[PDB]
Amino acid sequence: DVFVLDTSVFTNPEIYRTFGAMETFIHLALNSRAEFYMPTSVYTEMRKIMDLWAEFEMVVKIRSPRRFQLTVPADFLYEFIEELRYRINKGLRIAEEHTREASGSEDVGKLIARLREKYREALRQGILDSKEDVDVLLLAYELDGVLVSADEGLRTWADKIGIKLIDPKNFKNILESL
Amino acid sequence: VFVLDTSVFTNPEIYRTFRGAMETFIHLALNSRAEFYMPTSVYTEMRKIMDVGELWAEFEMVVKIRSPRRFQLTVPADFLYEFIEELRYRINKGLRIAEEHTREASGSEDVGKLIARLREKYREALRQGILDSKEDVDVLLLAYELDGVLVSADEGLRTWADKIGIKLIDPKNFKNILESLV
Amino acid sequence: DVFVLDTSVFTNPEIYRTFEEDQRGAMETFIHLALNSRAEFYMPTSVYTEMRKIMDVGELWAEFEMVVKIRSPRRFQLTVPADFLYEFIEELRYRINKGLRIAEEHTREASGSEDVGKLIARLREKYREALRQGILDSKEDVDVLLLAYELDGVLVSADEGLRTWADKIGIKLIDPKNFKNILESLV
Amino acid sequence: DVFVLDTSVFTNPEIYRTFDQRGAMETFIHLALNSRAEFYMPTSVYTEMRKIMDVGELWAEFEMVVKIRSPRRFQLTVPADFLYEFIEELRYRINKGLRIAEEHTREASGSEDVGKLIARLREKYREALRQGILDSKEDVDVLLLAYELDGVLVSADEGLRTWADKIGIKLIDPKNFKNILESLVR
Amino acid sequence: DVFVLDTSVFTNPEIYRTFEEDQRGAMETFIHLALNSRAEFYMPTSVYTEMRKIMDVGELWAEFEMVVKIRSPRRFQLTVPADFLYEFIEELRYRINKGLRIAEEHTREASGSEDVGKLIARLREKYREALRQGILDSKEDVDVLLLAYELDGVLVSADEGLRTWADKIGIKLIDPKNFKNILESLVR
Amino acid sequence: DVFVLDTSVFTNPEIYRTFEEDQRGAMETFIHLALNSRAEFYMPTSVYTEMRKIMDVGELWAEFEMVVKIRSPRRFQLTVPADFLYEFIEELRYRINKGLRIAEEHTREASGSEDVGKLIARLREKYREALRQGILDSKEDVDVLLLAYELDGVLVSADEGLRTWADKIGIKLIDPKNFKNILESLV
Amino acid sequence: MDVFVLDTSVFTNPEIYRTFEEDQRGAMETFIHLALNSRAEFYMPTSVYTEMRKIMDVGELWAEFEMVVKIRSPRRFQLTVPADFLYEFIEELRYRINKGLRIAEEHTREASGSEDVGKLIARLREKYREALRQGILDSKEDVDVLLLAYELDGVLVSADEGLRTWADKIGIKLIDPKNFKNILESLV
RNA sequence: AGGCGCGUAGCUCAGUAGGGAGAGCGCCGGCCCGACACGCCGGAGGUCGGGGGUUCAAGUCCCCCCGCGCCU
Repeated sequence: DVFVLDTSVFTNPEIYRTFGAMETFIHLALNSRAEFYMPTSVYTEMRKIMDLWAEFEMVVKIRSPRRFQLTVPADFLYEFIEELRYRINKGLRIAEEHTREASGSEDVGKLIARLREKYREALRQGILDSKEDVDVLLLAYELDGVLVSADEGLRTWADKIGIKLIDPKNFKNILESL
Repeated sequence: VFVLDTSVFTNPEIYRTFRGAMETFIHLALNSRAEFYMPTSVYTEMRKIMDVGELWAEFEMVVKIRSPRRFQLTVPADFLYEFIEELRYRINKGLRIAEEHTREASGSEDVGKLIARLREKYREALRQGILDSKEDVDVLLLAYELDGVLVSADEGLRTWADKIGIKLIDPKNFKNILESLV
Repeated sequence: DVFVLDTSVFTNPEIYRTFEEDQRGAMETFIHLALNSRAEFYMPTSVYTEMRKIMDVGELWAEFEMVVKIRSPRRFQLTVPADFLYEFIEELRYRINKGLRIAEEHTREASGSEDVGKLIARLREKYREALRQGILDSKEDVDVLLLAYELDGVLVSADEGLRTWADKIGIKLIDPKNFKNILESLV
Repeated sequence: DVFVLDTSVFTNPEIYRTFDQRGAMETFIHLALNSRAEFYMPTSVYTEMRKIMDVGELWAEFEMVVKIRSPRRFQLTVPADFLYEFIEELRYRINKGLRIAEEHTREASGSEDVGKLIARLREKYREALRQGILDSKEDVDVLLLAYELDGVLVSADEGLRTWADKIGIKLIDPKNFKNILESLVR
Repeated sequence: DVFVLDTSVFTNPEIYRTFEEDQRGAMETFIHLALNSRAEFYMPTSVYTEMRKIMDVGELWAEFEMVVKIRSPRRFQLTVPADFLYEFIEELRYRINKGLRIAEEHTREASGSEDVGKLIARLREKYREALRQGILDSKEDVDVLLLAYELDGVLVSADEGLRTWADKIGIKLIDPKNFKNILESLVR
Repeated sequence: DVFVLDTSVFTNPEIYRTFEEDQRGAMETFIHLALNSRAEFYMPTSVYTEMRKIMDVGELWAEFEMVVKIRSPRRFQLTVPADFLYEFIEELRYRINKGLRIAEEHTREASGSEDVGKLIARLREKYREALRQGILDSKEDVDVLLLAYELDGVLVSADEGLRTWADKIGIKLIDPKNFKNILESLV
Repeated sequence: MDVFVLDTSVFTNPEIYRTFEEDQRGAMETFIHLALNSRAEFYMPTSVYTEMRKIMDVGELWAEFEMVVKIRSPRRFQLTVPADFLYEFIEELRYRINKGLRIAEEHTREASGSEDVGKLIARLREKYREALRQGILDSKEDVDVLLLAYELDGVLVSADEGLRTWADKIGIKLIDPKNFKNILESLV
């Protein structure tokens, strides 16, 4: 199986505990005859995030999204655009509440982190956040492989697009059982 | 095959370019030997944001209110990637704007101005230059499926239609365009 | 253009109040304005039989069968998107659960209640509201939907479930209340 | 050999008898890993299968042999007569259910008993509205995933069987699936 | 605009009764109202030949050939759904079994009966009812069905088999008792 | 290679006599020949149901499903020539008239003669030979025809009516007495 | 609106031109008046027209026959016929050829014993011609009539049993040649 | 998700090579008795739940569908 693993399954506390952890993963991921194939943009974003790397690049092939030959359903974009309005409005309401709180009391160093967390939770959790996730979705919908990841939005979009999903907390056990 | 939108009739500028603008548009389209297709969502939004009266029963005989049939359409993945990148950039910009507004609100005693400024910044950073309403996506899909001209006024809709591959038009000359083809 | 008619176009009180003022005269004015306007009007045979079994206009059915082309949707050469069936079943399961729950509440209320005909009427009305409003309730609505789909015509209906599920397919929809005015202008 | 699976394969008592649910999962996996077949259960069916029963740590090994994915309904189509027949029979049942509710309420009027009669009404309503026809969207997912893959539908749900037959889906006897996997492995 | 005519339009005791009195003259007024409506009236050649074999009016055929376009369906360029033939065969099996049952009961009744000629007549009537009423029986029916299907025309017949299978196949049906009034309103 | 199987392949004495003996080893050896053939055998669901009604082995049906694929012919996407229906209806009319003649002859011979018990059996034989021998006589046969037509597969059946009406469609036919030897070398 | 594709048998076969004014020549002139007034569109293929001018002959009447009846080839390069049509044609031709051979054998054997070949030659000619060329397409003229009626979707007017029979198998509108006079008369 | 059992007179139930539509209990006409009671007889007492097949013959055997329940 061509497992299309994203960065959420490679660099994350839950991902690392379930599967530093790169060596313990590659102990059996390169085995079991499963040709993992990660996106190239996902690899670049992971490298920008955090990081033997040349050996980890010798198992999962960093391929291109190949969006030229790929097409997306119209409903798959309508459902994204419908949730985008709700997420943006929730973020705007959170910002308005933060401004109202700052009007009365003044704590910049405590309000800035809270506002950043609220924005990142209400506008980047539960939906496709970046282009590095759309690339993974397109690669999975093109290679017809597994879509091991941990993002709720990525999983709920891959399920709505027809991609196959395998439990991230079970990816290590699945790879070790094949 | 002109895929109309709400901007072509809700905007006072486009209406004045032509209850009178609707009648003139109906009379022009009913004799221009042309097809007009307005999505059901966009038409519902326009009818809930307009009260033209006595012309909704004549625009139905000129325009064709129908859904873009998203079940059969297939948007290119390149447009999705471009929209995702633009949305991520706009989300980062909106978060930065919200942080700046929160920082600036410390020294201000009138929330009625800071909140309004934040709302204006958000409605132009996260809802301009990209598709924002489901009606816009419906218009784009209806134009792409029927291979028509996405007559509208929003810049984000025009940019998305150009990226997808749908031929665009100019609302300024839209009345002139329908006048020549009549 | 092609107008796919329905039973609600001739049976709904408001629809035959915009169509003249009497239900019999409504269909006669429909014949008057549909023999004109140079348009094509279609109704499924099942819908036609149900509508003819609801009301009886007599000798006007002869003039009615002319302009309205009564025929089956030709479902063998027709197809429906799978997402449509998915969404219909998803809504239907919820409405079935709602109907079962309201039946339970009505039974528990009638346990101690004295008057029973009133509660039986309440159960009937609430059940037909919770299970036959908002979706495709009969295969007559399905026939109207499919005839509109294959003809690329405008589904003329006052039923809200029919209009909703025609929109979710991609069928052109008209506003039933003013349909006489889309008809009067065409002539 | 592509085998689209349902909840009923591991939810029905007789089907895992012809295989304990925990042991049945393991024997099915044993026979499915080396069957050289392609087992495809839908994602919504998988979610409801997780919700009805929980098996300890066997989901991890379940997930790779039994591929889990959505039917991809945007590229699939269903015959018009299929929906026509479904909604005709659906109307029929809905009516039957209304009559059952009327019967139970009118006989509950002079009975004073509700604790057993509510259960009887539940059973009659479920029998008259959800047995022999497609009820959940999970059934539709199994149907369409077998239709797209030209799949063998393995299910103990008689409604799923009789409505997959109307589509053209290769149907199988769920009581023979284990001894089918036997011969397939051999 | 396109009406496909069966034999019942001019031979059934009721349809010609609506048009006029008696089989003759009814077809005459039908012609009067048919060359006046601009519609395209059609009937298959087999149906025409068998109808002429049933009713043998004289010179009326001369002006009848002008209006009704006698024409066999182009069955080579026509197709019928698989489910249509499936349903036809499935129902016909039941009808054949019913006819066999009727035959057995009539044989057993005649085993102890004296007026065997009238028993034979009743067996004839019951067999004809059980095997040919409510279903397409002759190739005339199939020819009418295909002629209406290919032309996208309006089938006019008082045969319940014709109507109930034209409905299954997708042909615009019409009430044969109102078709004279339809001709009048098409003229006017 | 695709073979669309009938009921006669494993129920009619001649074919299952070529396919070994006892009719229970027949299916066993058939499946055998089918396993190492890569020949994609098929059977319609209705024919399989009638098979299970007529014959019942037990645990051989366990391995019957692995080689033979049972599914409906997908009649919604299939079409049949109009001339086929025309010919079928005309021949069926002839056979119905012959059956009525047989009935009205046996009634007359019951009028005068005796022993109606064997007379009924003779009437049954003559009627079922006049109406069902040499023509399509069940929807199972129609399903076999349609599944062979859609798949462009080989129709294996000793029914003379099935072969005769499959030839008129364009279905690759085969001698049912040679299917075993066909299967032997196809390995 | 209505187009008739004429044949040679229309004005050559005794009965058909006897429906018009008598004699093969006056019937032509009366048909000319009736067809000119009808405002229809009559046609006949070129080969059939040549066989007309050869088998029959009039002077200064074809100068008027050229106008109403439009003589042209059926334009056969843009036309097709069903495969089953040719299949049935050659199937029937095989039987006719075998029967003609048997007739020839029987007449040779009759001439063997009876030395009266003078009338036997005529009898054999009549039987052979009836055996292979009666009631079937037997000349490219008939094929041209068929194809000109098929391309125009017109009314085939002919007294030939074979031409009508084989036009019925392809979907050509047919008429009774013995009232075709009155098809035109009431049409005017 | 399915499984089993039973629908037979007014009630409760037997019946099977597939060769009868019954028993007990009811109701009436008889009958000892003034007459009802008891006994003693008989008559009335059928969609064998429905449809489809097979048979010479079906409540019986096969298929499907309803109802009643028990169901785990």
